[PDB]
Amino acid sequence: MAIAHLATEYVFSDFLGLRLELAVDKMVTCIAVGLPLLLISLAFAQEISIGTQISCFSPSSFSARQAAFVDSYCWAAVQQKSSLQSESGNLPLWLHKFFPYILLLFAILLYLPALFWRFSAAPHLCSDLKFIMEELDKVYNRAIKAYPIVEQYLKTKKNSSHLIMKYISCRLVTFVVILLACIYLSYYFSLSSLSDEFLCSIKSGVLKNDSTIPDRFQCKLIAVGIFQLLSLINLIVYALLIPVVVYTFFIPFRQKTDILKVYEILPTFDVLHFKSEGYNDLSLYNLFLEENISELKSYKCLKVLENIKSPMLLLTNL
Amino acid sequence: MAIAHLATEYVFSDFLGLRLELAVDKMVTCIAVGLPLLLISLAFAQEISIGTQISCFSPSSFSARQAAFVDSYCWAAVQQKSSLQSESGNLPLWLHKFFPYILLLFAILLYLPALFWRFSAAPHLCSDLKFIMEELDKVYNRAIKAYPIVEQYLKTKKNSSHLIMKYISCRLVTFVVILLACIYLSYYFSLSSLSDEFLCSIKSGVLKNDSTIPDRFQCKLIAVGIFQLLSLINLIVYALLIPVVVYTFFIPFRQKTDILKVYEILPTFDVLHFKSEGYNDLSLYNLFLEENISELKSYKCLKVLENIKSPMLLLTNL
Amino acid sequence: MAIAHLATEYVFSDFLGLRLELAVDKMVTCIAVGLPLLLISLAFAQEISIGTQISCFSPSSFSARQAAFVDSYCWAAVQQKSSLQSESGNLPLWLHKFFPYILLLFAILLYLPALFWRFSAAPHLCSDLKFIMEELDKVYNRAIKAYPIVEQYLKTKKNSSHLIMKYISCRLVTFVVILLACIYLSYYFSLSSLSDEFLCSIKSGVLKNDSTIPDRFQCKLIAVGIFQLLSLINLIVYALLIPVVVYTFFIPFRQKTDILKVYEILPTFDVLHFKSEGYNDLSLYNLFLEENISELKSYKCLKVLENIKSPMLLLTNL
Amino acid sequence: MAIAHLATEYVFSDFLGLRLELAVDKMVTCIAVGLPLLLISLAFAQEISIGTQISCFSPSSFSARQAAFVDSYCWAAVQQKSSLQSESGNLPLWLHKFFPYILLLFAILLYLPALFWRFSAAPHLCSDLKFIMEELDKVYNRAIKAYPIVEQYLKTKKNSSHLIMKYISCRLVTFVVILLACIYLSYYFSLSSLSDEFLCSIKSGVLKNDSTIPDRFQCKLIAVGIFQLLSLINLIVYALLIPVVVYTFFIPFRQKTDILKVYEILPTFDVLHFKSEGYNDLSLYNLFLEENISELKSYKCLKVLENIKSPMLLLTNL
Amino acid sequence: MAIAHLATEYVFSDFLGLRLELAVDKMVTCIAVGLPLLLISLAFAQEISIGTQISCFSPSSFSARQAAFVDSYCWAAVQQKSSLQSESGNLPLWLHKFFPYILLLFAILLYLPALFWRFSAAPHLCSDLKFIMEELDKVYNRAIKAYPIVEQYLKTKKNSSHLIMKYISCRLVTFVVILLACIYLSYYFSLSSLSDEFLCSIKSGVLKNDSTIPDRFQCKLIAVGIFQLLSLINLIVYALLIPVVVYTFFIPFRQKTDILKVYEILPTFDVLHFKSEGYNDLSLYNLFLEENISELKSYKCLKVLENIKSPMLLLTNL
Amino acid sequence: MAIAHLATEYVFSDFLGLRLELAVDKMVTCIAVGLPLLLISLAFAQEISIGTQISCFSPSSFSARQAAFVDSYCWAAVQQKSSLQSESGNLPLWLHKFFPYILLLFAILLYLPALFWRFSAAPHLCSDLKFIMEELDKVYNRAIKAYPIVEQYLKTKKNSSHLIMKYISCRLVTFVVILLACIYLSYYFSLSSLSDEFLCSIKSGVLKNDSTIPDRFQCKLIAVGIFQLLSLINLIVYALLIPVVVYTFFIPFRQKTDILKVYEILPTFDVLHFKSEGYNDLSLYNLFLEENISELKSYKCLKVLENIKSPMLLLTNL
Repeated sequence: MAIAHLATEYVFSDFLGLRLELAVDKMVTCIAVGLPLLLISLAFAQEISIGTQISCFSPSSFSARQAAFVDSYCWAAVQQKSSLQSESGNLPLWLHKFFPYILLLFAILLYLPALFWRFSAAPHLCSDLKFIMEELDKVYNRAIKAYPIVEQYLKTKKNSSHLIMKYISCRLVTFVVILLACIYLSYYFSLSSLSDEFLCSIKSGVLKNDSTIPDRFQCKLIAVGIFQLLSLINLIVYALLIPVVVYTFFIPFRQKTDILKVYEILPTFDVLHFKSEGYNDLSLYNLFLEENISELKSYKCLKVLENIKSPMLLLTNL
Repeated sequence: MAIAHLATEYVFSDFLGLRLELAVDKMVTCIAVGLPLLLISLAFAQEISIGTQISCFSPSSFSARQAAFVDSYCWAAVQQKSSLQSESGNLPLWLHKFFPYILLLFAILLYLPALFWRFSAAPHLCSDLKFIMEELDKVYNRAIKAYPIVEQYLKTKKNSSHLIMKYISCRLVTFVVILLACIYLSYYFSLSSLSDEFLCSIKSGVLKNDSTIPDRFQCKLIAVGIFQLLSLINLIVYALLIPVVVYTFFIPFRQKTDILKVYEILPTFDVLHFKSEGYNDLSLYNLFLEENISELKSYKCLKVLENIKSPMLLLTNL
Repeated sequence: MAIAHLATEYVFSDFLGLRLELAVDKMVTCIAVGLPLLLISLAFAQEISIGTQISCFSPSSFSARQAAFVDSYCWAAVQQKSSLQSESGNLPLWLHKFFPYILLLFAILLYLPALFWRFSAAPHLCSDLKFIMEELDKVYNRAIKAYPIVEQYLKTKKNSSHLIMKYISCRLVTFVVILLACIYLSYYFSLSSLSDEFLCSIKSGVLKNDSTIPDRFQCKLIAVGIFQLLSLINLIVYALLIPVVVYTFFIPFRQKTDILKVYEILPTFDVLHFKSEGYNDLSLYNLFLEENISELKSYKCLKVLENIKSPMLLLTNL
Repeated sequence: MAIAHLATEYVFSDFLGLRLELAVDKMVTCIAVGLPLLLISLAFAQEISIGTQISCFSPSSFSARQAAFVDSYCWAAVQQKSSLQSESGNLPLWLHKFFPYILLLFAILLYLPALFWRFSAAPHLCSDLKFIMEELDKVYNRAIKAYPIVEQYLKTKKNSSHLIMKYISCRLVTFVVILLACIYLSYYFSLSSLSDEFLCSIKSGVLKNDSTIPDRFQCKLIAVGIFQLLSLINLIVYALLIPVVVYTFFIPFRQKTDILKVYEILPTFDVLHFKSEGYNDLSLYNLFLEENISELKSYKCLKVLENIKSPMLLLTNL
Repeated sequence: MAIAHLATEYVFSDFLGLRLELAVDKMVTCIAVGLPLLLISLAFAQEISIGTQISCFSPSSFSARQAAFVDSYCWAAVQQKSSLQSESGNLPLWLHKFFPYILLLFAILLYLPALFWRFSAAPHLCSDLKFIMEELDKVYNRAIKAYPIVEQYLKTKKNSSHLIMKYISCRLVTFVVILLACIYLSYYFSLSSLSDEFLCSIKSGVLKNDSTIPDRFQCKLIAVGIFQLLSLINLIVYALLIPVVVYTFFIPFRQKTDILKVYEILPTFDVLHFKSEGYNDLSLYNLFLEENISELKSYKCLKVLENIKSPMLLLTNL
Repeated sequence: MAIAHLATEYVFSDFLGLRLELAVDKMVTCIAVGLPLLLISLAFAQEISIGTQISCFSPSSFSARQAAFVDSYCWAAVQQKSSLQSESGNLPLWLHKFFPYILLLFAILLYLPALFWRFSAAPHLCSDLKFIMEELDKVYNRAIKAYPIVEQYLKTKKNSSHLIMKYISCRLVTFVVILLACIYLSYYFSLSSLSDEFLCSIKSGVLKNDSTIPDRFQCKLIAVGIFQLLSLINLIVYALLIPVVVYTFFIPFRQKTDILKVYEILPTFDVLHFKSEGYNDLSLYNLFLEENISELKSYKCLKVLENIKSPMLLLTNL
């Protein structure tokens, strides 16, 4: 059932009016959090899962309940380091049982920069964006009429580094969580499929005395096959996310258009050579402004006017 | 249960006021994404699925749990390349277990151009469309009263190629995902039905020592019959999608009406011979404008007036 | 559970302010799509389904799992043309397993003309209807005050055939999907009930060697009884739909009232003898207008005034 | 679970601002459709259903799966006229398996007059009601100020018979569906309880050869006991509905108050002796108006004024 | 699960702006309908129900399916008067299986006066209440300024008996449904617990020939214990409802305050000695008015003014 | 699943603009009703419940169905006073099976004072509160401008005792329901854990004759362990509720601030020494007013002004 419902919520909706997240970063966030949550739900859903994550071959002499005991005992035994006879150590077997939680942990860890960003930065930036947009409308309205406060404020943001460091840390945490997940997933996929099989014994002391119980059961972790397939898919996507997040650091290269220069044409505007090669809060505003200025009617008119110029009658014809 | 609910959400709703997607392209997208999601849910739903995707004939000497072990072991074994004795190699058997995920992967891959289009193009175009529509209302209002800014802007769009390349790439990605899916589905349907049957052994070393376990179990993947039927249906539809997407490229042929010529009749309008045989952003606007201009009251009046003409009193009679 | 919920959504709601579909055609569409969706859900719902669609008599010597293997193997075998010993060929047995999907396919196929109509025609017609209604209110307001634009536009629609052909094709596709479904359902109901029983063997080569497995199992497709009952019900309804859709073609006979003649009484209106015996877009508008004009206050007053006449003081008394 | 949810939706809500259905007829409709839907859901709900609708005594020598085969085979056999040894013919056994669908069929058949009435009459009448109400407010406003259009229109409705025949047919269809359901339910309740027991054999030819299978199984349709109880309840209610629907025909006797006479007191009103002993559209309006006039402030004042009279200062004191 | 959800909908919500039901009568209705619905859902919910309503001790020689046949056969047998060997007649055994429906029947029967009251009285009274309230605001506004229409209207209501008889019958039906339910519940609780045990035989003729089947099974209706507890709880509550409904008849004693006398203080009001010891529609209005007048700002001011008096400056100070 | 959903509805929401309940009393109510509902749902939820509330050790010679009969028979037997051999009498065993209903009964009993308070007091008080608040705004507005009606009204409330007795009874009922629940819970927790084990026999007369059935089964009520833990938790909380409700009676001590004295500073206000050591309706208003006056802008200004004073220019500076 779930799969199509999962597509509606997780894929066709922003399940996570200003643009307080950059569309690429928001998509990166939405993809990065969304992919493991979807894959987790897809692994267990009955469209794939035959049943229990684990099963063991009991002796045929066992009652069905005795076999059920072996399965359930060994499920606990998988983590219990004493219990097992793994050919590759206990830790890979833990990782299989842990694996659905481990995907979720990485998903939540990636959500933490998003939740941190929402509280730490979004309303603070929202206050600035609203102020800046309204000053540009005054500049536009005063242009239609035919002091340098907002640019001197943003000049101070070119000196400032406080808010950009909030973004820098937010990006860095996101990158590291992905990178460690990629190495973990790489190891988890590198773990030989044979690890899905392991030997178990219920022969704790009371059962240990019983000669009728076999010295080992042999058992297979059916999900592990599915998990390895899922892990490779997630590794591919996250491996693509790594260079994208690296690109996010290239902020002055990301400042593709100096929209300020479109206003600079106005006599109500100033010589804002604001290519912030200084990695400062202005640079972060400039990227956010590049998206958020697109909201502005004044910007649209001026960009159109700039593009054609590339005026008083035309401005009045507006 | 689900089937009628599935029809409401997936078929009778846009589960994915300006028209920021072309109706055909949106329908193509909605069909292309919707069909596999529906077919996936239909395969597993209890109205079709007898039960587990897999079952094996144990010996009758096996306890029910021993048989359950064989089924679950072999489900993992299907991917485990060492385990099996397939008559056609391991890979077709992987594809059966993978198949419900593989449909979903193609569905999500087709959603990526849609999600890319929403972020990369829709608000950017929306800004242009709103500007252009409002300029046409000025042209209309100034006609009622009885400079060439928007046409000179759109003239620059006839020089521009940036936004059209966003559409070109969006279309191309969609086409390639379909095409590879069609070849995959063709192979998957071409795979002989006998592949649904495969031989399995639980005889890893501990069980390998046990002489009482048979050297093979024989097993059948019951979903594979349903999947082959579903695959053919999806292949037929997507094979119909391939020429439609090809037609989407024929943009100047898709520019069926020069709505600009309806405004060209006005003295407040200009000689816009704007058959963009140059594949440029203007051409993309022209298609989107052809749909979006239908919103305009002014367009409706002028088209009516043009159709009758095919005026000052009439314009005042409006 | 579902049945009463199904009644609320599918029967007591439009699960599919202008009237952009004709009430009869919309009801025809809603009935035609709704009936199979309801019947599908009713077949499987536990209020009717005993359990699995299929069961086989194993030997009593079989373990319960061995019997479960026979059922599940034979479910796949039903489509597998090699497997069976059907008394009436493989194809009828496919149709039983396919049958719930086949009803849904016809339902979706009938939805395609509806979805096509929504995109291809509804907003285009909506633009015309709004224009025409507003012109009639001007005619009414100008009557209260005491040029032929809309009638000359609609005169051109009497020349035009583009939009009517969209309706013609929409109706024709709907008719053909029903007709083929009726012939399919007729065959499916004509298929002798004995087809519900079929012989199966699990004796692929590994099992073929085993002498203990019987040469055949005998099996019954329990849903097939329910499906035949459902098929007859659906056939009856759709057989009633066939003449209704035929009647939809009789468009000039469907033009029961020349509402234009009610306006023709006005000196602000013209000699619209618009019985469109020419099957042209005007005729399609006339039917849609016949429903949609009922919205108009002016129409209501004029129809009342016409009916009484069957005036200046009365018009002022309004 | 469902029962209390069922009460909220089906009993405490109108699950089906003008009063476009008569309250009695709407209640009759809501009761008539609601009762079978509720009873169907109550029959199957686990608060009553032990399990499967059917069970058979296998031999104790049968495996549990062999017994499950007998149950499922015989469920299909119940409709299969060849299969059985019924003491009262095949048809009563069909009726038991069919019975939950048959209740639903009658429910939907009764919904058809409601759905027909909604489309065929409700908006047409709504247009008339709004017109008539607004004319009465003019009569009231013109009374406060201190031509016979609406009464001459309604006089023509006294000549007309078109809309009343829509109601007549709507009532007649509803009556006949109930009546046939009552006779069916009477027969179904009259069917002796022993019919719940029937003999079955799986001895189609392959099984027919097997001597170990018994010549008959004996089987009981557990729901049939519940269904007979439910059928009697539904029969009682519908038997009460029959005289109510008959009363609905007595339209001039249903015209309990000539509300027009309350307006007739006004000098802005006329001698409307409109006891429509002629069964004409006016009569149908009069009943609908009797409910719908209750909306009117003017009516309330005039009825109050009439009741006290049973005035200019008082009218001004309003 | 359900229990806390049941509390939210049934207990913490009005699951059934004027006060068109008296708060006590509405609470009586809500309690009376709500209690059985809650108790029904509580009986079956898995927090109480072990499983099936019925079970029988088969012979240990029976297969599990043979035992399942005995349970299911005997469930039908409970109503089948021929089948059983009850120590107290068949009818008590019917009542156990019927009992969950019987509670619901009483619940719906009590809802009928509520649904009848909603349609038969609530909008009719609503029209009167709105009129009366607005006349009192005129009296208040005309007091601030410093004919007897509404009191002469209500004087006629003191002559009238039509609407009070609607209430009288509504109350009487509610009382009788409760009373018969109480006697039924009293009998059902009085029925000795041993009735939960009953003897059954599957020995209809085919099974009757089989000597291996026992002459009786012994069976216990596990719900009957729960039902007897529930029945006593419901009996206690409804026994408390009986005197409350009796009190509802004491309408002139229920007319605790002559709110009219608070207005009688005004010179814009009259000598309304309206203790309606005549059981007439005025009396019913007086109770409804007593609640509904509490809405009025004017009433609040006058009651405050009366209470202090117990004025022109004060009225102006308002 | 439920637990986190339960937290959202029951813990993070008011599942039960004036403040018509005191925040402490509302929290007391919400806690008191909420705790048992949550604990009930937590007991049965599969995160805790192994399965059925009851199980018995059958002989190993019993078929699984025979064992299922023993469990289900004994579940009924627990209440049936004849059946058992309890070491501590029948009544403790009833209490275990009854216990989930008994918690709910206490929860609903505590809801009754809340539902009584909502109907009996909340709208009556709401009328008073709105009046009093608006009079204080007149006093404030008349202060800004620079008769004793509301204080003389509230003086009469100091004479009155009618509404306070509604609160007194509401509090008293709540206290008694808690107290009896605490004694019941104390007994239920005091009941020795061994009571969870009890002996049962199915040897009613038909089974009594059978020598193969054991003279006793031994059985354990698995929920009883969970219930005892839950009972102690609920007892602790309710034991804390007892002194809180006692404190609610200390109304003049609860009148922590004479907000009236803040207005008394005004020349538009009077010497309201309204420490209602007379337990009268004024006292109840004073507590409700203490919360509800916090709404008032005027109060906030005056309290601020009082706190600073602890003025005409300042009042104008407002």
